[PDB]
Amino acid sequence: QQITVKGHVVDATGEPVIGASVIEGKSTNGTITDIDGNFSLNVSANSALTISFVGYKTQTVSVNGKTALKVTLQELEHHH
Amino acid sequence: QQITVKGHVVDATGEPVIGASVIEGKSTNGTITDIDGNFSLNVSANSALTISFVGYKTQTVSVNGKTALKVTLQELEHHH
Amino acid sequence: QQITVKGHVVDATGEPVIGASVIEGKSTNGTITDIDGNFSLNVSANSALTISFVGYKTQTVSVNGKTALKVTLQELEHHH
Ligand code: NI
Repeated sequence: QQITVKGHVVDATGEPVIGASVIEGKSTNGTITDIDGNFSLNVSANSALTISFVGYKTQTVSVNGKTALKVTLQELEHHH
Repeated sequence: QQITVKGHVVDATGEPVIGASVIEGKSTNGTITDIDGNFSLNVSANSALTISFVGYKTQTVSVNGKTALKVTLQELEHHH
Repeated sequence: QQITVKGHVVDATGEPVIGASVIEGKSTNGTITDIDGNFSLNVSANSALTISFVGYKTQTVSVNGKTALKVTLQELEHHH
């Protein structure tokens, strides 16, 4: 009923994003990336992940039945 | 030439948002929500209100000739 | 192969924005506005400038072969 997605989150230069939130859709099922930018989450194969971290644009990525995902976060384009 | 709109502003859990700005369109006619999430503003019946508060997505809501309005603010999806 | 664009950056009231970033597209070719809101940048005539400054919405403006440009920045509509 789920698959286990193992993912890697980087910035545009390919450096790991450490501590990014990775949540299944808008549910309470979520995790954080580790010291290497890696996460593991059990999700529906047809779901989408929301990835966020301070200083970056939040992104929604479709799982598309993939057990391995790479997410490249882009920096925010404003500050206060 | 106006109506008086009495409104209630909440977050997604239904708790009042206290101190939110409620402005007629982009004009200088504005107020703030009280301790109970309530506001009163005199506006054109055909106008729209802009509702904002720190930490939430600004929203525009059509008055649609209504003298009683509920606004549900959603949290921002980034931070810095 | 380039033109020199001389530009003036203001807020909605017409006051200079001092220290705004002015970058050719998403490249490393960039400058900042001076004490009078003015910048000079050498760019492709067919390019676009990205103008940003704390507290304002980032804007992209086409050069359109113009050697003189005015940019009016609008304030951000949220804060944290
Ligand atoms: Ni922000």
